[PDB]
Amino acid sequence: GMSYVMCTGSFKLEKEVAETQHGTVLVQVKYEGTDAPCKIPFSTQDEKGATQNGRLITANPIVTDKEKPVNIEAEPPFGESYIVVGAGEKALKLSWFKKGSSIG
Repeated sequence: GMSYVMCTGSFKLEKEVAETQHGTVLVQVKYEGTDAPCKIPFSTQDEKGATQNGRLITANPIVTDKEKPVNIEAEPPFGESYIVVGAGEKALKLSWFKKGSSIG
């Protein structure tokens, strides 16, 4: 076990966001900062911004080597959201829309 900072640099989207069979998205990011190894900040934010719910499925997303892209799986909220990877301005913000509602 070890003690890491939250990544402070920029993330780029490495390829198109993919959508799984079960209401989640697969996002592959490339880190451009200089503090690896580091923990990837992750939040979901509002169609106007705000602190909207949602779920990070990936256990503990980490940049181990900045040259290696990282896969992250997330469950966005229903309706319009941003899936945000990184901290601050220059956070990677991914627009998303999820139709419907929970079943059952």
